[PDB]
Amino acid sequence: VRWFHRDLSGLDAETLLKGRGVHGSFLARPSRKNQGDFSLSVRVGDQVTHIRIQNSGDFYDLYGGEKFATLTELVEYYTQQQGVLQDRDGTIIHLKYPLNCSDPTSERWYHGHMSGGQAETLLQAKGEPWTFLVRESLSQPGDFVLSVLSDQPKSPLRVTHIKVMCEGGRYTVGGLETFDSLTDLVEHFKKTGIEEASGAFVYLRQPYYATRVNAADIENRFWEEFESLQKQEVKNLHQRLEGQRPENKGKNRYKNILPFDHSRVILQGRDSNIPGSDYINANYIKNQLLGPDENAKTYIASQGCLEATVNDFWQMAWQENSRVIVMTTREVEKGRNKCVPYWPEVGMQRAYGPYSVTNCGEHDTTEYKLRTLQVSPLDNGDLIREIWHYQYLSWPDHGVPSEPGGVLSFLDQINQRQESLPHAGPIIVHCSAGIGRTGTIIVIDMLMENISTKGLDCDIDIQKTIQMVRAQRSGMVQTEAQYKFIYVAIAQFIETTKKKLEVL
Repeated sequence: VRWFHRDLSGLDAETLLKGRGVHGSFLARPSRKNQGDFSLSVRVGDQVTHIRIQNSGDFYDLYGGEKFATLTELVEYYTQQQGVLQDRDGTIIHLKYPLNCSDPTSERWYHGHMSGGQAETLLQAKGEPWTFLVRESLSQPGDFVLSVLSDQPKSPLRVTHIKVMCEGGRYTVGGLETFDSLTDLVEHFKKTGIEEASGAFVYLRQPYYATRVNAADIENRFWEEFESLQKQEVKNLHQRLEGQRPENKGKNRYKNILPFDHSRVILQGRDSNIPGSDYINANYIKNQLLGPDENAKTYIASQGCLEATVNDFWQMAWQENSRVIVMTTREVEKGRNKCVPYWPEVGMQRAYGPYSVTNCGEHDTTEYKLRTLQVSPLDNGDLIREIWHYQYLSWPDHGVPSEPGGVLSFLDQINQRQESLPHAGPIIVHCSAGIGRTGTIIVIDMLMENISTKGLDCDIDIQKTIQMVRAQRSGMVQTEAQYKFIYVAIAQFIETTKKKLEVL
């Protein structure tokens, strides 16, 4: 994903593509203060064309193309020539050579968001002289600061700071030498050593690394923290051949959004002699940051739900002994369909293949509805099993909820249900394509669990958790808005649990 450039104006791209790329060269870039917007900068001949890509929460949407799960998948699709990308006027565009850049966004020493105060605190606390760190300058954006721990008392150790100016593209701490990137500069001095404002000569021997991530509560007073995860979709580009059989064609709500082959749910009891018949657009998601000795809920993430897959859906639930179903969308929102129904109306009794499901009741909240379903295989109507349907109904068609309390109740309830049950299978979570809202919900739920199971003194790495689920299903958590949402929701959950009353 080295073709992804964080801070890069549209005009500055044409400049970069024209001075370092060739016909076919392309790079991806953000819009900056224009949420839900990304742009693809292709170099056609000697011109630089731009295609905006929108993402309101369910998937990346390209203008003059199709929908995808991740920018990396989008690129790969067109790069494989799998389709025809075109622009209003200048039709048929081609992608050939990524134009790479070095974004430190994921550097072990990059801490940007950090302030000089929490900088000196953290470095002196580790006490080892020559431990460096870089951060965003609050004084003047675009320019960062080199903060290193020296070996002179001032008692704790004196942390010397250094300014890194960004003279339009290139970088400079003040010397006559300039640098391509932030990493080029950091590597340079890491060996050279660097002279400070005084005469003093410091060394960048080791980057600062923390671990005690818990009372995140303070981060709640992201854009970068998000895109920092972006450069990582490379690792999770697993095979999805199975969802590509011409047969399963009508089993996919979105042509290019498919389940990974290693975690895809396999419909049991099927005719092996029918090409593609054990297929369903859905994956098993687990908290893989836990060991076998550890305990925790597990999930199945699925796409919306077609009239063609309604019965296949019910087979998944039955075979998995799944007792709880979570819907994160209304059947149709703002005009576009999101998920056909798969349940009879209150009191009614419909059959979906070798199964009978009856809607024994409906209960409402301002935010959502709960349908208490009863299901049993026709060939044995006395093997009745209880399945509770949770359908969230207040999510904004655009963006994310204003407050987290609504989704937290939803999740809390869902959890008590699962827990109260004797040997129940994984929880089924779905929406439209099954990657944004469902990704967001499953993560929020996993982070809610380790806090609940272990204490308030545990590790709460949101990023690592999000990167972990993305390994099991492409996309999981789409926009920066959900990213922040996970944070704000958890923080509220923390305070809640951390209530004053010492009932413990």
